[PDB]
Amino acid sequence: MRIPLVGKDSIESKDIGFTLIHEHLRVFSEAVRQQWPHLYNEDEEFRNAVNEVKRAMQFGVKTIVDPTVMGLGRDIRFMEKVVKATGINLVAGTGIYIYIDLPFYFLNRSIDEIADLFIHDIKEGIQGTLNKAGFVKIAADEPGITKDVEKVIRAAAIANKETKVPIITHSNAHNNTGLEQQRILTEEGVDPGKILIGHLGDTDNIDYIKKIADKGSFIGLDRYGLDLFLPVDKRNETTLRLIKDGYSDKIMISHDYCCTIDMGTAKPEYKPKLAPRWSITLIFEDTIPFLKRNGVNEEVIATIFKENPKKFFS
Amino acid sequence: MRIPLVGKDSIESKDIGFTLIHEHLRVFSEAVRQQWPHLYNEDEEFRNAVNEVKRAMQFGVKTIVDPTVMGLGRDIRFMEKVVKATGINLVAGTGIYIYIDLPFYFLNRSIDEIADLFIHDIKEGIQGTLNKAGFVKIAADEPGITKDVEKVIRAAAIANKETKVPIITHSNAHNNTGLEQQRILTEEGVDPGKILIGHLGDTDNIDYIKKIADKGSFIGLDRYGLDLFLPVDKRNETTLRLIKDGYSDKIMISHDYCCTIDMGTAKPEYKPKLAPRWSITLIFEDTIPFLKRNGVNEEVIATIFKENPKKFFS
Ligand SMILES: [Co+2]
Ligand SMILES: [Co+2]
Ligand SMILES: [Fe+2]
Ligand SMILES: [Fe+2]
Repeated sequence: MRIPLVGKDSIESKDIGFTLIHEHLRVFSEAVRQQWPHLYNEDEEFRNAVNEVKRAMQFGVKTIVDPTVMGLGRDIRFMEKVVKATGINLVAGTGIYIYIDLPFYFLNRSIDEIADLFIHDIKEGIQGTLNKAGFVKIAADEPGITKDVEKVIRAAAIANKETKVPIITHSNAHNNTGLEQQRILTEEGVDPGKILIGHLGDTDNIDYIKKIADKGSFIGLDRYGLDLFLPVDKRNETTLRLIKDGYSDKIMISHDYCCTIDMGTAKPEYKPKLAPRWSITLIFEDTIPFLKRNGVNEEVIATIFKENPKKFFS
Repeated sequence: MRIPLVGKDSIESKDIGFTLIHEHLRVFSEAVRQQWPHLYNEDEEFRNAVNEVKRAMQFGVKTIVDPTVMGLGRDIRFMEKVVKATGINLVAGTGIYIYIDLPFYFLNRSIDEIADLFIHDIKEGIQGTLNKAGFVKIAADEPGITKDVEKVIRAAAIANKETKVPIITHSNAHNNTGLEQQRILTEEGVDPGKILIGHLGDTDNIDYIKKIADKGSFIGLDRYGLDLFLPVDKRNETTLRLIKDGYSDKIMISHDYCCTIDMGTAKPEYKPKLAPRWSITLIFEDTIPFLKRNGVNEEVIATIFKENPKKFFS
């Protein structure tokens, strides 16, 4: 059809339905898990992911896009288990997630070599399976656009032009990395409407967010629940403002929730402090009702969670 | 019963025999191999490692110390397959190999949690097996002693003090990282004679190397064949000079040979220029005969390849 799904036949974009554009079933450092498996519990990770997905589906979620890639512990076999146990539409991706340098493997390897890896996942399949990647994920954070971060961005552009799959990014909302990602990608021939600039919800700087949307890319208000980056009420005020200003056409919303994450920051005794209400269904429990209370109609909600994702994968 | 071996009973350190203190059976980036297995061929890797180790045993090598740790693709099960096919004494280690930052797993984690990881490998076993680590490996390079790099160094100190296993390091011969590693470790209470400061053979700056040995640590003239860091003839000159100046009892010699390495820098095309005669037996073909034809007696060669490793692990 058009959009590949983990453990299912691919579907036309018209069948995506209500979508969460940025959620993680599970995240871990590949090297750590590989060297110290005693630190992880496969059964527990599985129960948590299955339980989260089931609750999301009870609110009407039909598709989840999971941008777990190299550097975040992408595991296509774990994903297909969750799919088999829930019946969710799951879009997996390919890409590379780094802030500074690439793994030593890429020393003296061209940008084309890197792009070949993405294209392989898109055309052949992921990690020895026939499950194909439906988008490319790239990142940049506090260190900005370093040389290697820039190789990865250009590689994504190459993969997009060859395969037409969209691009999701991770960025730091406070240092201009999002704007730079969009610039570099679009200068390399990527259609701006095929890019989602991520974690823009981490800021309340409306002008910066409009600046990116105005250049034709989707804007990721995609960390709902992560108060440490920005409280739910601040995000809500920003989201409502953008909607009132007529930016529904570019807004995408999600939680960036990790049904499991191995970071030292994601410890249970830090949850009440940094992400008390953080879950894969927080937007149903708070954000969406807040928007409706403030005069946002059902057409707008549908545009954000249905039409936008559809255009993005079309 | 003192030095753990992979796939064998532990040995007394006095039984170690002729030893190669720094060689790799296989090296790769965990994240890359995990996300793109299509890039690797395990049969070739296994065949290459077995062939190299067998040729090494033909030259009288009894023991090989393999500092492949997190970040370099340590794989204890691959290692025991190689032992079963060769009968070599193989010492595995634990530790972390980074130049700049630690994997995100380590955000908000203490130096002690890191040490616990090393201590787990040494006392419990590696990757779910009963094969135990016989030393701790750490690294620092061009980027220098970063915060994360230092945290790892200090973790290694804790592990040494708890388990008594020696410490092997990777350093950059031109930026003082070696001397820094030695300083931080000794300050933390690590016996200098329990430290092998690695890759010092990459420079002909005899003064720098001597300073480190004078501080009481072993010096790694351990990259024989890697001409891109320093040609074999210049290495041999430094080695011979250090021996004549009476540093035999602090010198350790090796190849740092990777029977298989995944990085593009060390791939077939560049080998003829960067490392034309680089293998696990180069020192028997070139280095040792050079030393012996230049007034180095058999007692000195035994001190370097038998006595020094014995002390290091005592
Ligand atoms: Co992100
Ligand atoms: Co090294
Ligand atoms: Fe994410
Ligand atoms: Fe090495």
